[PDB]
Amino acid sequence: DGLGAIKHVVILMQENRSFDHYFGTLRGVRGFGDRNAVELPSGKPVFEQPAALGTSVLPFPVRDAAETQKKDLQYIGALDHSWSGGGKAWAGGWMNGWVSAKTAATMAYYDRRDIPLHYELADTFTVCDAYHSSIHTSTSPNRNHLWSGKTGNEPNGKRAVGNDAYNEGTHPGYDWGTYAERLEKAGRSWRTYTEWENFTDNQIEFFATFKAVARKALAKTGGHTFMESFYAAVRDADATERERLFGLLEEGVATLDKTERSLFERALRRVETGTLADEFAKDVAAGTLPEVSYLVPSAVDSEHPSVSSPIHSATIVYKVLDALGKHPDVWRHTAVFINYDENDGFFDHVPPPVASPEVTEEQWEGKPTGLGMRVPMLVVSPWTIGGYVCSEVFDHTSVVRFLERWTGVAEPNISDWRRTVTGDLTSAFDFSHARRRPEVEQPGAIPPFSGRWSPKPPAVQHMPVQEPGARPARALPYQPDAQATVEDGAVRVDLSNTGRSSAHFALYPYAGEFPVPQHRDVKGTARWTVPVTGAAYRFTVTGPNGFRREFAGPAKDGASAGAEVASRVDARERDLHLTLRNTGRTTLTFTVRPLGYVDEADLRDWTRTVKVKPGRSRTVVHSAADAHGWYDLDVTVDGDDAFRRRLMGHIENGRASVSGHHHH
Amino acid sequence: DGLGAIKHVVILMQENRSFDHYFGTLRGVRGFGDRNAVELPSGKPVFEQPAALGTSVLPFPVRDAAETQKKDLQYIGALDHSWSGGGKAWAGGWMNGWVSAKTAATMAYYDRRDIPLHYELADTFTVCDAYHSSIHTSTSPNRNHLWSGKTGNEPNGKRAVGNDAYNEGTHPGYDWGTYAERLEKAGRSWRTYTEWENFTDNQIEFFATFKAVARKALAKTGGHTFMESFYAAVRDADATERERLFGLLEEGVATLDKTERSLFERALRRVETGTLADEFAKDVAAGTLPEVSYLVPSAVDSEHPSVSSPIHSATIVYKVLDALGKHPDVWRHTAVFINYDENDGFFDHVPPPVASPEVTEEQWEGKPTGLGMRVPMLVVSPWTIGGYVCSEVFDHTSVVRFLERWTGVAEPNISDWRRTVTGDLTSAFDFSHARRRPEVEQPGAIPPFSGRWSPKPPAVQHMPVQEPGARPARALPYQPDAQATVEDGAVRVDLSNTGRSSAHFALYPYAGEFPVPQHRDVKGTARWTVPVTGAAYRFTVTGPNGFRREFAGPAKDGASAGAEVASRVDARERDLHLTLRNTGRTTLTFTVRPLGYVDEADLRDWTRTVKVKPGRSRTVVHSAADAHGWYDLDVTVDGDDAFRRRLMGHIENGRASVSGH
Ligand SMILES: [Ca+2]
Ligand SMILES: [Ca+2]
Repeated sequence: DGLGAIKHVVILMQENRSFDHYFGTLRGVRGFGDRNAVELPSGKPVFEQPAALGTSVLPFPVRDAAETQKKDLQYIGALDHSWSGGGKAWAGGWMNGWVSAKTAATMAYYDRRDIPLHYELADTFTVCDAYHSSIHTSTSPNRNHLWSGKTGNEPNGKRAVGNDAYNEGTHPGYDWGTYAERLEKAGRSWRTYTEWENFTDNQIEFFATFKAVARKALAKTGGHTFMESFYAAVRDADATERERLFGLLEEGVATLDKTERSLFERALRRVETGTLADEFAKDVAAGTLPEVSYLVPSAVDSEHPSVSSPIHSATIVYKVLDALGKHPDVWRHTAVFINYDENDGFFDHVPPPVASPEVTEEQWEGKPTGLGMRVPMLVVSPWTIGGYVCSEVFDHTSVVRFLERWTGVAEPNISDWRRTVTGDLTSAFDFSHARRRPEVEQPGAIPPFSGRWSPKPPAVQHMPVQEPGARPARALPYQPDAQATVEDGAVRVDLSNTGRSSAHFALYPYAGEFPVPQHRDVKGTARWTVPVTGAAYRFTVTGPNGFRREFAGPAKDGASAGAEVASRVDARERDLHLTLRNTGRTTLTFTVRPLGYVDEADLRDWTRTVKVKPGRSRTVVHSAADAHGWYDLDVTVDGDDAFRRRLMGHIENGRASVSGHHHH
Repeated sequence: DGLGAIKHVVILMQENRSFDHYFGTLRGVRGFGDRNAVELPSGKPVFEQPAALGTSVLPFPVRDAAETQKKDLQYIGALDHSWSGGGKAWAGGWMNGWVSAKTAATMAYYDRRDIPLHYELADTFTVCDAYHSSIHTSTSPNRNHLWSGKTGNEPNGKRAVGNDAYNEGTHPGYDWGTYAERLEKAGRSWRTYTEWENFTDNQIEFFATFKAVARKALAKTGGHTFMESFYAAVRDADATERERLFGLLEEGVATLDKTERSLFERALRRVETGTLADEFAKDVAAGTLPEVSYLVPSAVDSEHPSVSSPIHSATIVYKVLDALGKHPDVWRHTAVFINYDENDGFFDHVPPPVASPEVTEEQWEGKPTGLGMRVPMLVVSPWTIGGYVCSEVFDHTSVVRFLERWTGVAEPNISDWRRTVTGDLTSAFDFSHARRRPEVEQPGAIPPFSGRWSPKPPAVQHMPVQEPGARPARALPYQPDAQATVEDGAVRVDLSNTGRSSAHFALYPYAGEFPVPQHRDVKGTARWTVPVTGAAYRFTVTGPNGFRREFAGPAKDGASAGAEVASRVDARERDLHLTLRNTGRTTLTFTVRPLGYVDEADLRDWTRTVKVKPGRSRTVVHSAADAHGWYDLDVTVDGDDAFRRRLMGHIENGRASVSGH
């Protein structure tokens, strides 16, 4: 598994940016050109968000709005990022409440001219475009997953879905335990790198073991009971009062027992402001970088839109990666994960994989606590060079799962559902070939601050154009399929997935089959019974990595109900075997037409018309090998516009491939 | 001119090794024993590189570090090789930021016990010890120079001093010409020999013309737009997938017109992994070797320290030269240039000739873009046999200039400064006397890979010893001299060079005269004005091939104010005429003492003590003819501790000579 090449993992979680907000226009990721986008109940594509008075907001660039409103694109402000606001944007799974819940600024986005370091990093290393924040809400519950594998309950017994822990004087801290405490018990080295100001982002500080450590360490300081209280005083003190404060701290630190002292040194001692990267660089140069490093930048360095900016973040990212590259022998054995805690209130078009209501562990007030919106995740390391995309579903607990595989130290906090639906991040890596280490360009000057502002859409709206082209793609642990069978009052949808990992299916009803979209996780086989209440059915099933099955047609013994399409994927050949069946009394004529991945001067050789008589079946084999596994097929019956079957997907063979963007 | 005997030029450029890193111990080249080594501001020699807090790091052998750290000497890793890291190491021209910029591993070197084939080729053919990489940075800007004569600008208008072009799915490619496109239009034949994996070293692929041909030829491959994208899928594919992939490729290749098709075949079609020398040998055997061959090995064969090794490189170099030797008809009309793209971050002690700030075409962000660190260059041919050293200043564009002089196809991309300061590599050859193909030892077995590692300097440091002896040396197109006259508040330095090529002079200040070293290119005469603000001055001027002039003395009113030295070189006698004059009011006794090139038993007969009364002058004639034109003289005045004039160099006479050891 080649994980023995890793000696250091460095985790750098920035704040409050959604995937499309930054990378919707990036070549070769699931972005503004996504051909697996879901259609809203209004029939419009998810990108066309309902606004007030029957209007719509499309994604629009921050740069133009900044010019229009005469403001700086670096300093847009924050939007609602609350548990309730998220449920409103999410709208029961229909993903059409974004403008109402978040304002129209939710659709604003940056592109490569705006954030060139961000784009160059994705082009050089590996970017994850199915990486979700852990829960659709604010910072603290998301950071809980990264540090401990879950967000549990508040002391009042309610689910921890807000920032209540930030009242550090009155909150007693969370009691379900952190991963770093297990690393400590197992003898593995770790350290938090964090400055005097750290924007309540060092989540370990809110856990009960560490509150007890801080209180004892601070006992002599005149009343401070948690570190942020003490460091607020340090930040405001003159030189003389700082020396006094730090001398009183060190007297308290000397009273800690061996375990408390170690936890204090690794989680709670902050470095002077401005020196996070220099402190990290010093450990790199000394050969003392630990096995696991948490980098927790200050507010202004955090990328959070209320206190920071993209260029502030790019600046600290550069200094961290530069500090690493200054010592090649540490660089050759270090993986760096760069992600975001949540999406703020910024729109993203991918409906997240959610826990269905039967998964009570991951429901709160009738809403899923499981996988929020996509955020950018970049994996920077000697083993991820190449500009690859990795489309395996991950969340913040996937970082903990990486550490489980690497160190052997388990995190029992991760829920069974979450562990089933997310991966362990090992698929982003390729341990087999060395390359030269890329040089990363240093960011430009930080513009002078000229106030926060909120972008408003242009008067003339335009769909953004994603940078054209495909991207090399990592192999995925999925092999999904779905077939329909119309059966007396309902359609029986047979879901299958022969991959080594469970795959998430979502069903979107467009003929009143259900009131909201249905979600299911499948390893092996599973069955949806979709009740057809009228004369027709029309719904769409999505899955990972562009997988799509569309279903339309007539109901009981009513019209052309004889038509049956079955399918089987063959991984070794990357062939789709379509069994076309006639369950009726008339001699149907099927047509199979490519909708994509076939050069237009060529479709007729790949379009197939086949005649099937009553009680019989013909098999047509579609080869996707020329398209490296990608297929997009339309199956219809002549003289009938009710019946349709669309089949889109990528057949996996265990080897790297390309993304789906060479559709046209 | 003898260039008529050449029918084939073969260019094999390996990766990321500095000259001293490989040949600092080689007999008879400018290496670790270099008597013209520059002194650092600390007063230490350049080999003693400052580390932390008044400590330093001498060159140290990889082989010993490998015993200490229990690693394999073949598999040391790469160091920093960026434009800004190079600037820090070069340190404005003072050459004392190496350890800070690159880590102490920058001083690690190999010798004959470790890399015997490299040394044997130097002993057998011709080695160039003033061959520099074109620019002090990474691979791509240097390979730009070999393939195109320059590194121009990125699309954003910044100077292309980095590897931006390797982001091939986004970067649009470079817009100035390649030299190969000029050979093409001129009807000359050329071919690049490269495998499915070529480590982003086939520089022609990053020029817009070839990005366009690649995109067109890949149009039916289902998503690929640059060749490396397609071949990555080929390398991962089984035999059945491979046949489909090559079928998809050939469908697009069939759509190329006559000219695009020739470009594709000559620059873009890669051969199977492991068969580079085989496909080269096939062309040699069939009589179809082109006029110009670019050999671009795979990553594992490139010698690059992050993917390869010296023995991996020695293995492929030997196979290439063996293919040529197997066909004497082809060998006898073939010149092979073996060089390196850059020095990685490995130390080399020779400060490069750099463009001065006046030469704004070779400046970017206040740093010179012009001549990086020395790298090994070996010239293997019927006309370079005999173990010669050539010390004429060259860079990667000097290979292009050789092609100019041979094909008549000019490369206008080469800047005027580069044409002035570097030669055309004909000086490395002796076309009058072809000699028989010598045999060279085949490299041994490649050790199993045991991991990259970083050599650390030993606890007890030792300056390395260069192999003893001198080598035959090519005649050089320089004849430099420099002399000084003390004036009120300044020392005036008259530079001269009577050779047919411009000679590069550098001035190193050790008394505050300037904040950094100064650099001048001189054909004819030129003059420096060295400000003297204090009681004394001390500075050194270097020039090509061991040329040195040290000047030190009091500013005014000391025991030697009127001490003045002039010099005149005569090439026909290889004589140095020293004129010693007294422009003061006290009588002076000069001593002229050889510091080298005189038999220790004979030192006294060649030491001159001469009295020079005020307002008069006397002439000493130093005969360098028995030292093959080499001289190293110390001129002092009895009773003055400050005053010194050192004169060292080699008098050229148009004939092959010997090196300075
Ligand atoms: Ca946040
Ligand atoms: Ca290189």
